[PDB]
Amino acid sequence: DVNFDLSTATAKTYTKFIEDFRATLPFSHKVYDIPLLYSTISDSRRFILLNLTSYAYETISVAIDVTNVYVVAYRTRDVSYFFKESPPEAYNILFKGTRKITLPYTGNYENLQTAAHKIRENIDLGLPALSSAITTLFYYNAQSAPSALLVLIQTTAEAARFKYIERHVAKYVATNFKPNLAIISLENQWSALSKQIFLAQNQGGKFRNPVDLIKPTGERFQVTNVDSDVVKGNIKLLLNSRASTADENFITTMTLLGESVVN
Repeated sequence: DVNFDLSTATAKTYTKFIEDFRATLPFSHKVYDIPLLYSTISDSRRFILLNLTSYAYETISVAIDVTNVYVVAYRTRDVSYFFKESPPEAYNILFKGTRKITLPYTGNYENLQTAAHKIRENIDLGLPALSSAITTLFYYNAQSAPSALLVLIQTTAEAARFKYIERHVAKYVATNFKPNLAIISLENQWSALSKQIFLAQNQGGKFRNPVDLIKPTGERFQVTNVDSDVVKGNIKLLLNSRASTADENFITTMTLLGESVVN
């Protein structure tokens, strides 16, 4: 579990939150000396909660998946709501007693994109913007609600995914500024680059499949090796998305404590 107070949010504090955040969830292995999540972790530990405090000294709880680190749902006051097609398993571990409401929307950006009729490029961002997120959820506004939590995903879930996103979000501690196409392409590419990062181990620093993303400047560039700025101290925890071997459903599901056969 991790806690972040917006009322006392600060650039240095934002850094501590992301470092503690990557340390909060387990680690399947170490890639380039950095944390990472296997295909799936323990369900009891898969769901972690974040205690966030609005600049109004109000406190809410956010539940996210340890692997991709995306908010499945969140709890406000005594009511917690989640999307569909995946988050419902939340009924099992997340909220236990508080009210429960799942919006007809699925835990997908396209579903929220249609309801909000907006794009991340047109959504405001910045520490203070987070106040709008925590603040809006307390005043759950059908239209903003979707855009409110989305800001939280970009400021909390995405911030932990990359230190680069954390830097741009941490730079704003009072004003509000809309994101940039750099995070958009970078967000989708991160997944392809992250799995390739594990591959970078046997490529000496090259990717078998080159990666095309967008530099924070606002232009599109091609990255094919660790020499790129993204692989530098910009990548902390990575998504292993490793489970193809899980096809045999044995190296997994057959872990059978039998290992350590002795006794």
